[PDB]
Amino acid sequence: AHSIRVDGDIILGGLFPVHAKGERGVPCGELKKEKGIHRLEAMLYAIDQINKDPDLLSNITLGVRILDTCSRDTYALEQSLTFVQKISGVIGAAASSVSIMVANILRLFKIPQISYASTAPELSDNTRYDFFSRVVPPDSYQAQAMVDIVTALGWNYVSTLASEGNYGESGVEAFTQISREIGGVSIAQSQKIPREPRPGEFEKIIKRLLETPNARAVIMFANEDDIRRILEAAKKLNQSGHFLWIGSDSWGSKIAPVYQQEEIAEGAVTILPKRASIDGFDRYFRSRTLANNRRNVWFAEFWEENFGCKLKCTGLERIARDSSYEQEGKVQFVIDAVYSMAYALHNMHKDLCPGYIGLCPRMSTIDGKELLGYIRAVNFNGSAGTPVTFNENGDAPGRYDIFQYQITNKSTEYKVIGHWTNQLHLKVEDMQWAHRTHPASE
Amino acid sequence: AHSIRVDGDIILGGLFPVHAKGERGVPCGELKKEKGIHRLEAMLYAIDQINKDPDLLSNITLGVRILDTCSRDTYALEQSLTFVQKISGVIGAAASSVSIMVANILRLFKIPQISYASTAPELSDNTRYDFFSRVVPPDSYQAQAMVDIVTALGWNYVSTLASEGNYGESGVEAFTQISREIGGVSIAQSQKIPREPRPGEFEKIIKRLLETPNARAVIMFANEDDIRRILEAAKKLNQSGHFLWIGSDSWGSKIAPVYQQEEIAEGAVTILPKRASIDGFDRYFRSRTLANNRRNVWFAEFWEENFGCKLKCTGLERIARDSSYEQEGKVQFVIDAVYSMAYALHNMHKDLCPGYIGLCPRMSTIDGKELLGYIRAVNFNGSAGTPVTFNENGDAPGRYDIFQYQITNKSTEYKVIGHWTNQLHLKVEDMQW
Ligand SMILES: *[C@@H]1O[C@H](CO)[C@@H](O)[C@H](O)[C@H]1NC(C)=O
Ligand SMILES: *[C@@H]1O[C@H](CO)[C@@H](O)[C@H](O)[C@H]1NC(C)=O
Ligand SMILES: N[C@@H](CCP(=O)(O)O)C(=O)O
Ligand SMILES: N[C@@H](CCP(=O)(O)O)C(=O)O
Repeated sequence: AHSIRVDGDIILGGLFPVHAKGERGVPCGELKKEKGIHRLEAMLYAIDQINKDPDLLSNITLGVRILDTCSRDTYALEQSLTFVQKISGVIGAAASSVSIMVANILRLFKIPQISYASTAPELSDNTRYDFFSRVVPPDSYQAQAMVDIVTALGWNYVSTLASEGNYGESGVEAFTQISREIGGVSIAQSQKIPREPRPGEFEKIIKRLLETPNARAVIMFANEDDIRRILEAAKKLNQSGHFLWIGSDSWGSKIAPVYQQEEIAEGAVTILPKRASIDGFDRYFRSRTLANNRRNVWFAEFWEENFGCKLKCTGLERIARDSSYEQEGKVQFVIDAVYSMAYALHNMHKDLCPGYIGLCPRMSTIDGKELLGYIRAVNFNGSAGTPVTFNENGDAPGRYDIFQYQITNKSTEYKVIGHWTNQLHLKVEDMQWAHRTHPASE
Repeated sequence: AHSIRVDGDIILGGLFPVHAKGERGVPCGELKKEKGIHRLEAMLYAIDQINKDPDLLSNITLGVRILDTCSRDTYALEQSLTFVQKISGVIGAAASSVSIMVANILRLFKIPQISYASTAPELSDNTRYDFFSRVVPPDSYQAQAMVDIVTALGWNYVSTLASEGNYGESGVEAFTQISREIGGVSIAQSQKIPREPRPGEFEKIIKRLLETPNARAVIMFANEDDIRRILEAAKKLNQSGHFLWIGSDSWGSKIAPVYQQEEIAEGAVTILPKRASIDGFDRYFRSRTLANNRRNVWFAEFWEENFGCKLKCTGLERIARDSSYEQEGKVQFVIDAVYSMAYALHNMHKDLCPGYIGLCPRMSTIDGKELLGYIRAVNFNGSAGTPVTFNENGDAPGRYDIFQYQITNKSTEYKVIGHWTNQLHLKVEDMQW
């Protein structure tokens, strides 16, 4: 079976992009190490810590039903059909278009949903997505953050690039609407990366962006696989230093789009929601091996991809020791999403079963509308010490960290250059730039 | 029951916007006479004709299951779940955003879909919507036709108006893409009508269009209810001779957006896919009464809306005789969608059942992938006499009729001023201002 299934008292659903979308038609392709495995194992980590915890859900064990989405909303729709036939809540998904398609069918069967990565403004709708919630802020605030950064840098002439789907198109739309409403920020052109990219499509996009030579700055709402190929095409056409990249949360502080393409990505300003690196997950993930992690059905494929061998592999390899490892940026949000579900179940248990230590007969079948009420009313400190809470729409506060990709001597890092919390707090003095030429006649 | 269920050998699904979307938290609202009932009854008419026909599907009766979409895609998704868990094929829907959501769930259970009104270019994609087909052409040709009409009339400065959803936004996007490449057409502003509009919204939209008074021409990709309220606000602010209206297929030759607002809609150039009025349906629909049409569950509500009475109503009222009636513009496409399904089942019957006059043991279960091939390869003269065919993508050819709303003395009509078949053919001599 191509699924992770662990039995418990209350079973929680899981949607993760373990594999990236295949090239042209093919549903599933290459494995996602950071975006897939790191986040998937973070849910398993959280559940293990909750079941261990004597205070949170005493004498109660959470179940597991993790399914692969293959970076496709169409593929995730038929996978989400297995949730409805027992599943009490769903953690996920990653991409907004994927979360939207699943939320359309979960609301009819009244199953609460908490996402860890989906940021599309449409998901804030309390009528169309009444059972949807998220521990990440909507793109309404991220677009405003990117407007402020562009204003501070004085780049009044910008181009926009987006991946086909809700996140890319409506994220850029949010940036465009703010530009038209207030300020002197003007948009040169809006390009869209197709969902099924043709051979040589990425080379054509770069050439299309060169049709406005004055527009050096590019606002980018694209997935990590698209960013890598955009930067690859920019290197292929010798456009080093020309484009000034502005990346959203899908870019973040990720190693995937910049791997082996460090020089072309220099000086790129990136956005990511307020998060911290969790030491607890790092200790757990490093201890995971081929021998002890049979629970993860995709871990064998991960082993082959992480160390670069065929199952050639000794089995005595260790993560972070034999290969490069850094915790994925949204690992915190996966853990905080599971805890938000757990605390809500704990709070519902206190009202329905006031005496019994464990699952009582009154809490035999979990009501979807009732559980959702406890999710929205929950208030606790997360896995990083940061408070986790939901508003009237079921969204997280608009809090962001701003990074810049910098190269010094030989080392590369995403240096924290500022943060956006209701208003901008950018340090221009700490920003570094690469050396440049395209003449204009307009 | 809130649906029409007629049992047969092969059951066909139907999705029709009987009611419009509600105002507040309400899902279903006002009953649409033309867009809803006329088209719904056209499917029932088509099925009645096929069952009567001794040549097409001999000794085989087609069943039907028609559901209400209530103009909402989220409501239509709930209804479309009753088709799955037997349905061999689904006919519908009208709106593109509705058809898209339905096509997402039908492909998983391999149920072929033929639409009569949905024109969004996204639906042409063979990877995303592999089981979707349509007897109407995509908006990519309709947007090009609009650019040609705008260029020929000498309207270099234009404004765009779109209803929230796949049809409005992608229809305007396609227009903008062609206008961005060409030099003869330039866009002043792009307005978007909200899906859930607040009070006083339509008057604000008109005021925003008046911010650029040189842009008199307005290209509209809006639904029946949205066009009406746009024209209502324009009449309210006395903007009669100022605006020049360009209407898409959702405007067409319909009377619903222009009812009691004839003066404001004068000289409006509208487009519609090539169609003809069918005499066979008109004879059928005029004979439909409260007494004989118990089949249609919404017909009692339609009767109150059509004649303006309460069940006040005598029952002796007659359609066309007592109330103003004209066949809806897309009635042909509904009928041709059913015949496309019928001929495909007829051609599959010939290959699977050698010489049987009826269902053979091999025709026990209808394979969706196999039926899809017979739908795409179908070739027949339709209900209007015009040929019905599908291409590699599953689309009809980009053939359109161009109309203009003209007023003479007291009479009002949508006069044919030209047609678009890959190239523009506009008759300037038949236009009035
Ligand atoms: C936990 O639950 C089990 C089974 O219901 C029961 O036997 C046990 O006594 C419980 N333990 C505690 C500490 O309440
Ligand atoms: C129609 O089908 C029925 C039942 O299978 C059969 O009895 C009858 O002979 C058929 N009619 C003709 C004209 O073949
Ligand atoms: N907000 C993004 C997901 C961020 P990721 O690429 O998973 O790191 C989306 O909704 O598509
Ligand atoms: N082409 C339109 C439908 C036209 P109608 O308003 O049903 O007459 C759409 O795709 O939404």
